[PDB]
Amino acid sequence: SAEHVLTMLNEHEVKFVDLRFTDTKGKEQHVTIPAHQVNAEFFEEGKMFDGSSIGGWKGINESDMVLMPDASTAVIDPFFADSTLIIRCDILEPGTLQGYDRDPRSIAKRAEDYLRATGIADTVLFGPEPEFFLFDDIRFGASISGSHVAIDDIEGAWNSSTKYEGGNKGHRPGVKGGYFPVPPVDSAQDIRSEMCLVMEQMGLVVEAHHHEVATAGQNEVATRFNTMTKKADEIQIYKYVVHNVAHRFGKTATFMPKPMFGDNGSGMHCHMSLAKNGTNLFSGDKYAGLSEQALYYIGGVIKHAKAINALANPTTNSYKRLVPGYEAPVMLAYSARNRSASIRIPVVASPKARRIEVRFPDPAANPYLCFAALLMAGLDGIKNKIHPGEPMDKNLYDLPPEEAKEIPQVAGSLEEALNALDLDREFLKAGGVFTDEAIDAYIALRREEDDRVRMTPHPVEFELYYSV
Amino acid sequence: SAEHVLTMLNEHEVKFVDLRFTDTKGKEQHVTIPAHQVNAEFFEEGKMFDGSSIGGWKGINESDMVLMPDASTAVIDPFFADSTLIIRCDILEPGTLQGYDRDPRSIAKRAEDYLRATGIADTVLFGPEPEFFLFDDIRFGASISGSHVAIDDIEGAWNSSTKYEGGNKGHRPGVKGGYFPVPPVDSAQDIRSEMCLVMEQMGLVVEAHHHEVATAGQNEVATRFNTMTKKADEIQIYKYVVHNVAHRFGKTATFMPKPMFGDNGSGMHCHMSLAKNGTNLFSGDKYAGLSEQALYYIGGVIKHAKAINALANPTTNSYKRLVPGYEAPVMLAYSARNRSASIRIPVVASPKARRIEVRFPDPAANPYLCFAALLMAGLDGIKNKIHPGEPMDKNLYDLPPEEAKEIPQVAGSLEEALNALDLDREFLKAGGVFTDEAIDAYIALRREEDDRVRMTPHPVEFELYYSV
Amino acid sequence: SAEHVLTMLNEHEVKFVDLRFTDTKGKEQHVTIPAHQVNAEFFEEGKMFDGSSIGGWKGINESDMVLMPDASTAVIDPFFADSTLIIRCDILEPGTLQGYDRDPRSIAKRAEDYLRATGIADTVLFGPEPEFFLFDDIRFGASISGSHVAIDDIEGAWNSSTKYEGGNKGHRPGVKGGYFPVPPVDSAQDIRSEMCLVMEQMGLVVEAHHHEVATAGQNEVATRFNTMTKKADEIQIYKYVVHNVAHRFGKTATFMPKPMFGDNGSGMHCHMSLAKNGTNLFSGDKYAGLSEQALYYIGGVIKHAKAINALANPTTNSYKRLVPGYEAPVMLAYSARNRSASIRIPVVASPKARRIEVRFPDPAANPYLCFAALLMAGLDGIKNKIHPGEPMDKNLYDLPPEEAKEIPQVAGSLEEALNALDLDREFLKAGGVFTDEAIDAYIALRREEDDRVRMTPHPVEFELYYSV
Ligand SMILES: [Mn+2]
Ligand SMILES: [Mn+2]
Ligand SMILES: [Mn+2]
Ligand SMILES: [Mn+2]
Ligand SMILES: [Mn+2]
Ligand SMILES: [Mn+2]
Repeated sequence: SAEHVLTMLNEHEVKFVDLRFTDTKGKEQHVTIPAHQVNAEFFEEGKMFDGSSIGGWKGINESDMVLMPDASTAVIDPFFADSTLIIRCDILEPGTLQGYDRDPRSIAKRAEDYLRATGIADTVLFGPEPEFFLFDDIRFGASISGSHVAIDDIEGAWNSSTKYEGGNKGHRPGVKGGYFPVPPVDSAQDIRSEMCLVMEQMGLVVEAHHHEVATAGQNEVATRFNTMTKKADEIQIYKYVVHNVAHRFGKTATFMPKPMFGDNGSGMHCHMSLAKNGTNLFSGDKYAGLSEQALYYIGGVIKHAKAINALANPTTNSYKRLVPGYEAPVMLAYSARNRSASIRIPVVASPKARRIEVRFPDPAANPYLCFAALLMAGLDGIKNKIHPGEPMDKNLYDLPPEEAKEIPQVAGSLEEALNALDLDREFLKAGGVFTDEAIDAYIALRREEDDRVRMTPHPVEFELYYSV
Repeated sequence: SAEHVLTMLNEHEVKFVDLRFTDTKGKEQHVTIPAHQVNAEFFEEGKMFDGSSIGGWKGINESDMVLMPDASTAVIDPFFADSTLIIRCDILEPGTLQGYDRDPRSIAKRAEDYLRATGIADTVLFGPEPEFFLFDDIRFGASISGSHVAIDDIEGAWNSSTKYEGGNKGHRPGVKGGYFPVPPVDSAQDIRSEMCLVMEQMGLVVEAHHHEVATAGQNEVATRFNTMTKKADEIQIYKYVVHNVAHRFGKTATFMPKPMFGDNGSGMHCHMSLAKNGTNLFSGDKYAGLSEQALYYIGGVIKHAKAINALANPTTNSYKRLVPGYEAPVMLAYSARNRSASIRIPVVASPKARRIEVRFPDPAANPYLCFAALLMAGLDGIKNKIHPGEPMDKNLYDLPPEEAKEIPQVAGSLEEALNALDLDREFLKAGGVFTDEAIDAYIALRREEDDRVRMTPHPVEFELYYSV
Repeated sequence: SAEHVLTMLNEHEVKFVDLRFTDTKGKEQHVTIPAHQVNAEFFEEGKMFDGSSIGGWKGINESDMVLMPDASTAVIDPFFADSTLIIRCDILEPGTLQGYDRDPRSIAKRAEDYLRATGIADTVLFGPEPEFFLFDDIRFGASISGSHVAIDDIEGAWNSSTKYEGGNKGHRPGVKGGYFPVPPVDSAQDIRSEMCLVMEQMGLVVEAHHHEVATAGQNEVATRFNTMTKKADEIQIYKYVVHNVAHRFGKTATFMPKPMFGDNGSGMHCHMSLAKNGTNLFSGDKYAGLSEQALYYIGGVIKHAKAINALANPTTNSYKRLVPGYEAPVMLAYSARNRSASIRIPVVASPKARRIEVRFPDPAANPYLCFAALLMAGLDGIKNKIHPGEPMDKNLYDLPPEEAKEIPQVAGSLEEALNALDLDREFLKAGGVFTDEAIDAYIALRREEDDRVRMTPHPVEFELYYSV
């Protein structure tokens, strides 16, 4: 409670309260309040600001539900003490609820709590596995006359030839080969190790950290599962902390899905399962443990896969990863292997923890929308029948056409994905977790970027198309 | 009191007494006195210097009413201790009052206290919201042969492509998109956070701080309302502190209204309302809460809007912001939304705090003249009837002409504004708060600049006009 | 004739036909035709292209009246022979006349020939005196982050200190002091001398050339008077030739009115008078020779001075010259001296050549519109009475106000000028020489620039307004 927060305020001295607070149709935002100003009223009626990022015609002020005054903590990082204390959207206003043209954290719950009003179960766990890139210099720009971008970080093969002064020292990981190889070679740990400490400090639980697979600083930190609304918001920290230590160390950290080509572009796998009492109705018999229930879920996703990836796969870049691999998970099936397969029902053991890993989502989504939409579907499957059918176990590769061609795809390609969502509306819209707007506005946004991207001619195009 | 100041002097040791003291037809000034020299006499008869900035023919020495020996405090910043202790203009001389060709702080009060002698009420509150820019390097010059200016600060999009050495690190806010996004991206807080601490240290009350919306370091710090004379003079500190920490941090801070084009040029919104006993006669029923009274005010402004913006909208730059937007508040109406609308009657709640936000004024005015003139009018409306009519609620945009054309404008453009004031004299002149001179001198000044500006040919003109 | 042109074609071999042809609401344009393609049909039905520069909604092709197939000549400059052969606008189309949203050369004549249908006289002579600047390097640009421009040319004082290698050699003209001083000091002649040769080669008649008064390459070449339509179009060459030799020599030539500040920005004085048979009804008795007739003219201008300078004084820069001088001709009176006075009735001798010099117009106008509008007015004065009153002979300077203040001004300042024209319509509109459109479109254009100019903040503004 506040009574509490209240102490904490003195527990630590603190002044100011901020970093991470609102968070856009896109991601993260803050405002800073002098230490005083906090006080119940504050806790009970909020504070309010207005529009900007989704909003039309004048003055729609929005209450800032100083909230989840639980989701409150001392941010390491800022200078002088201060309780980073999220806010539950802007609630609305006098009605007091869905922030204008969103309230991502809201939608979260509508979803969440809505779930609860079905009975399909009682609690939904989400355990996302977001990877990120840690490089040294990131320069880029674009303009009438040209366009470009360059990435560098001691590591990333490329750099060997590179001259230094303390000079080369040459231990580094070559293209898809950043594979937990011990140090000299490992840009470093201390950055990860460190990120954990703070991650936990901030309040998440770390499960292991390590180097992913990419020539130039692909790093992954894992974090114990939660409840959509919580976990989603944990991603929000998970991120803030990375960005920051990373930067505090000397690097830039980036959750882009495909910074470079011919390497590995981080992706956010999401593991999930709902439970009733202390029973995860995702379990049972029938295929890899699991159960009827689950299957409708496996159903749900697969059904609106496209609309979802419009939600959990934005900015164009998203899809430069979601390029047909074999490695790359673009198939809409489930397996326990035979990847390529976008739904993995990991082995299990204790039914106690039987789940679903839908990997395709990329570190770029508001865990809020994404999770929501994941769930939202999952259960409309769980809901009206809907049935997986069989798992893959027969990797992609089949007389390419040979209906392997026929085979359902992960909606590779924004515009496309954007579309789906325009049509799928429904299963989202259901419960209230998702207004037409919300949906609209959302689309409407991603739309612009999609444009800026295609109107701007690409370096490669010259490569191939120039001298014609 | 002095008796007091007197202690404080020993309370702290201190030597010297200065920083911020007089303040021009334009803004801020000081002189330093060895610690001794202070002593009653001093408190009672002042100290005096002379002319320079407004003054004609020899020797008009002016008493320096060592005053508001309340408005006294230890300046952090200067080296060795010293009580920055304003001065109430130069009083005059033997008459002892309106400093030659001004006494901005005086005018303030004439106004203020004059207000009091009407009965329209007892106390006028002003709560300005001044925004400012925080950049790294500011180079410019002009001369027969050429002219120019360049601005830079890690942030401001432009800089991505830019090479560094610790190198890029690329998190920064792109054009109208400095929107409280959390750190990596936020040049930084510590500068704001910090500014608050000192702001309060200096004696103001902070209400929240944050990043405004502009590619390259638009920062805003908010401060609790006051009494014209006090608040006005608080702006005087609000400024000194910004300028200084900002500089002490490594940046230049600038209250110019439109440093760059296609971004956001800070503006000083001013919220106001007068009260009688502990009753703000600005309240009631009839439109958005409010009351008859208020309306005449809404009247007053609107009436002499032009003359006012001549006062609260100088240096040419002022108007490069006051360019017809839709966003930009150049309409002379009131709304509670439908911005574009230069008078916003914010929602309210407790009639306890019902007000008027007239946004158009820019961080560039002597809060003194500005506030004064704001008020001065406000009540001549409040005074002889004068009536708003209806609010907007129908944003600008109407068959441009379609009398939307007809519609009253915020006097966009200095010369113009200058003019108004030449004619409006009156409502200012009334009470004594404003001599012909004052007015004259004032005009007369802004005049020159306006000239230097138009005689000097502009980079763009070459753009477009050169090859003809 | 064509029959002719026809020879000329063989007289010289030539292939191609082009340089200078159409010419915008602004100034000059061409298209190149293979030598063949010319042939009567061509001469009789033209060639046609379409829109771009003034044009709305699709496809309005415009005939190109291969015309004034008189106004035809071998362009020195282009590579391979070619008959630069103007075109009489695009005529229209099937109607065949006023080019879409103009036909500047057309308007010219409507005017001209319209004149003829009044009887006020038979022929109007125009003898403009356009000055231009000849510099070495011209760099400038503007953009979110900054703006600027730099000018240089051995000459322009500034350069003395400048180091060279063949090194300094120091003879050059210091600020308002480029005054026919003999060579070492005179950037050079050969550029002028040369320009003459070609000017005549192109077909104009040179009367004398020399250095005007400005530190850095102000050059003037004079050319014998003509008929609006002819002379106007002569300016069109006068220009092309300058631009070109100038460039061919090693310099950039610029007809901007005020490239630099505190120097002299070229201006196009225009001398005029109409005649009946071989009698210039501008003569007589009554003031400085002259005659009733003239006076109504002197009237006409003075009457719509503002609207005219909107026509013969564009791009903003225009007015940085038309800044109140005493030297500077912004007064609306006539004198034979007492300059400051925008209308000079030069001494005379032979009534044979008695005229009117209205100096204010600047090298920047389509001689077409300008001349037209000059005339167009001139005679609406000549027309319905309208009367000068007395000449100045009492330079500006009179208790500034002392109604010297009262005194009619040269409409200094675009927006303003723009306006006038919006209202003055009439006297233009009269005859058909000027459609509402034409007028509209015109305005509408200058409008944009005027904007780009004021929205973009100015180097100086930082000078003065920054540290506030
Ligand atoms: Mn991984
Ligand atoms: Mn995984
Ligand atoms: Mn603001
Ligand atoms: Mn405001
Ligand atoms: Mn001359
Ligand atoms: Mn002349």
